[PDB]
Amino acid sequence: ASMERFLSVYDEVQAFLLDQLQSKYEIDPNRARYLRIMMDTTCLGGKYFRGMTVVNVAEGFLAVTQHDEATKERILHDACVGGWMIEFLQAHYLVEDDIMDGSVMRRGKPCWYRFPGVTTQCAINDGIILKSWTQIMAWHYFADRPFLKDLLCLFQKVDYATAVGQMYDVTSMCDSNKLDPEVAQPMTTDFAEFTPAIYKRIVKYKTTFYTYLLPLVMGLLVSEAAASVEMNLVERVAHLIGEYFQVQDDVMDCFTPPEQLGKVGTDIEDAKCSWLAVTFLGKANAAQVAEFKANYGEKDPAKVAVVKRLYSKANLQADFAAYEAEVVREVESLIEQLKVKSPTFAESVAVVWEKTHKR
Amino acid sequence: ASMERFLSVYDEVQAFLLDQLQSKYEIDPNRARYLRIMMDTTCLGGKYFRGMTVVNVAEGFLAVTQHDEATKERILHDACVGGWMIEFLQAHYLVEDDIMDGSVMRRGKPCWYRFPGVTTQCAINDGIILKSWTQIMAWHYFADRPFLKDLLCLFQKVDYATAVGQMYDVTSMCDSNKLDPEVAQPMTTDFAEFTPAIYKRIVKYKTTFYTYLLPLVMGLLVSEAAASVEMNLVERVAHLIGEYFQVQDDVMDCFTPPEQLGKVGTDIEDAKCSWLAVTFLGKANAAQVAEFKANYGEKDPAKVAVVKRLYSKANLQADFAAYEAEVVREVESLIEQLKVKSPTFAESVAVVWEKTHKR
Ligand SMILES: [Zn+2]
Ligand SMILES: [Zn+2]
Ligand SMILES: [Zn+2]
Ligand SMILES: [Zn+2]
Repeated sequence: ASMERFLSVYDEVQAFLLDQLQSKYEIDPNRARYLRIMMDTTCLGGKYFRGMTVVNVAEGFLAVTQHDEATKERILHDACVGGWMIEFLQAHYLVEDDIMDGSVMRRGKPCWYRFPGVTTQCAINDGIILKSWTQIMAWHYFADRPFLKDLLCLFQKVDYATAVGQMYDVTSMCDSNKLDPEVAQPMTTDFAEFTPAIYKRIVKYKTTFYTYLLPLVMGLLVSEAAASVEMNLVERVAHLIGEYFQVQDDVMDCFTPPEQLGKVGTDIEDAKCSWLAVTFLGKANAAQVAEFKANYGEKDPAKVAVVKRLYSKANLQADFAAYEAEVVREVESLIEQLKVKSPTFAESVAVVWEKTHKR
Repeated sequence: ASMERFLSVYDEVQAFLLDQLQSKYEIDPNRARYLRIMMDTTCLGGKYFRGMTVVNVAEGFLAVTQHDEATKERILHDACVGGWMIEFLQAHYLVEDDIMDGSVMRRGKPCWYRFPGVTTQCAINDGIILKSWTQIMAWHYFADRPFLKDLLCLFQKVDYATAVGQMYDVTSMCDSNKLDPEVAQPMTTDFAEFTPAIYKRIVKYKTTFYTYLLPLVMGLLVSEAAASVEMNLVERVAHLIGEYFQVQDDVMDCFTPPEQLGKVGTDIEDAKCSWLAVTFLGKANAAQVAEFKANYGEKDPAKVAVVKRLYSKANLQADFAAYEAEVVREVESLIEQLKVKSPTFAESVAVVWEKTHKR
């Protein structure tokens, strides 16, 4: 099974990385144990959606391409290693973002930096190591692969887009004209930058490149199948599915219970440019806008409750259903376009969409 | 002149990175200005020793190798770009280490995260971007170069060694047998791990790979001159010069005035495994060891003054002069060995040593 193979490769990559630290980096057993626990705590426990997408894409191509059995195993092992590069990249982001945001919980457990024997002093460097491990994996497992350069160059571009998206995300509540390293950043009072286009820019860079584009293209690269798809369609369909995925997450941060969500949602307190805030501002009357301005971006629970009450009374379920119906049309249109060059890849995209649409 | 060329390339790399953010990453002018100021503040103001080493190594080879003028300019431009990759890598380290350590000053100015309009929330991601910029430079400027893969693989290995060295450094005051993510880390009471071999391990990984090995090998790679030197000698001479460089820094942290140093030294308060602490423990009597244990790793200025008094009374200048005389013998021995295959490269190493020995 796909999952069973994916998790087995985790054991092999972990053993490789820790054994190399022993043989080449003069690590002592206690520090190797610290790093093993750090890797398990930060990389495991999620659904592995991103990593599994590489595996699923590669499985789609194996079903229709002639290969020796040893080659089928090599491609699947490459898809698992590539999937783990993305999961470790995500682990790097989550560790650093939780420190950046002062987050309390992640995957129902404390954020890594909050573990007693970790602290921010270690955790920032642990997050750096998680990303360095992605490059050590690539150079070791893909040393002789024809796709090595394309995969490293794609991974680098996606990682950079993600860091730019993090900048767009954490500065989304400030007025662009007031950004200045020398001056403490006040929260916007006009919310003029809470628009659908600005929100789409945040999401495109902060989430879509590493969550959808990267696993899909990595699946194509380990399959030596990129010159079989129209890359502009892959980009357009990744950015559409990714935006939809983030809109679902934005809704959950506010309305999904803390136990089911795994963390207490703070987008309102943090004054984030969320789908709820943008969509609310896209339909509110003057009085509702004024009430939103007087309560948004404050830690005070009474003001948070006012914002949640404005969202609930604003019937945002109607806007969400209208957005969803539109995304369904556009995603189906793009899947259809993907069938011209590759019905196999289009089917993999259909599965990725189905898995996103239902969660 | 070498410096004039190096700084001119900074302008070109900066323009390239910011223009690409505009044309490909949908950046707005205010965020591009934030990032320009972040790049200038974190990358400029130092001596550019690491970056200049790549340039100097490449200049050494140009003096003895036949090339068209356009090729000489291309090699020098490649050496400057490669030098800037190392300076930006250092900038990434300094930004994250200052956050990790809660440092106040850097290069006589506040640490980046302390700027009013930055904050840790942005600065951790700014440090990530600085390292991502090193990869964007490499893929853009060296796209068609024969040395691209060797340079990227070397850079990745050095960066990973550095992050491992940071882990060794920040955990150097804890007992290895007590490292555990679940348990808050107490400072050692026995100081059994304050040994010359353990100190050499910290320094080798945290400093020597990125400060000496990387600039020397990058100089060889942009010169297409690696298969002209014995790589085991380059590694041995980089780790010797690097260790000497770090011992000088350790002495300065304690005895160099805060104004000349640029920051208030805190190695004693931080209980760092410094050359002074290891060397002191290598010659102290039982009473002196007991006094050191009762005062080391405490923020209290009276206890700090006791440790400084123990160091001053311990005549560590004698140990330093004996260490220096030994390093002089060994570095000269390695330079001599380097002349068998390349008198040109040995001369570049002699210059690197001279520049380290005098500062
Ligand atoms: Zn965040
Ligand atoms: Zn969220
Ligand atoms: Zn440090
Ligand atoms: Zn120091």
